[PDB]
Amino acid sequence: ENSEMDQAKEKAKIAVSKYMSKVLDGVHSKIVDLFKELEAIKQQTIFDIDNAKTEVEIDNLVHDAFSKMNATVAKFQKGLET
Amino acid sequence: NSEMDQAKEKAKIAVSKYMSKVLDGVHQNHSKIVDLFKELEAIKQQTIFDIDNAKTEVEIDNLVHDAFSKMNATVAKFQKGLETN
Repeated sequence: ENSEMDQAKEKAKIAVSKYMSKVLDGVHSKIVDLFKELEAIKQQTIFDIDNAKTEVEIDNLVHDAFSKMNATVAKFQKGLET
Repeated sequence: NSEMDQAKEKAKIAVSKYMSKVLDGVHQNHSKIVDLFKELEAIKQQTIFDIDNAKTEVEIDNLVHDAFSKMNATVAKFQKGLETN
C-alpha cells in the first residue's frame, strides 16, 4: 500500500548507521563516551524515522543526526586540548 | 630543534589528511557544499600557519585538535543547513 515510503525509511535508517562508522574513522581518552553519545543519537534518530510520515520529515531527521554527530565529535576534539 | 621541525611537519600532514577524512560520507536545487570546501580549506591554511609559529609541542597539539574540532563544527553547520522549513 505504501512502498517507496518504506524504502525511504529503510535507506535513511541504514544511512544513519553507515554515517556513524564514517565519523568514527579518522578519530584517534574520553572516546568511549563519544561512542555512547553517537549510539544514543543513532537510536533516537532511527526511532523517529520509524514514525516519520513524509519524505521531508525523514530527510530532516537524517541531516539532523548527521549534524549532531559531527557536533559531538567537535566537543570531543576540543576536549583533547590541554 | 630538528625534533620541533619534525613535530611541525607531522602536524601539518594530520591537518591535511583529516580534511579528507571529515568530508567522507558527506553527500546529500543546489548546495553550499562549495562554501563548505572553501571554509575547510580556510581552517587548514590558518592552522598550518599557526603550527609554524608554535612555540612548544603542547601548543602544536592544541592547534591540531582545535582544527579537527573546527572542521567537524563546520560540517555540522553544513548538515543543519540541509534541513528544510
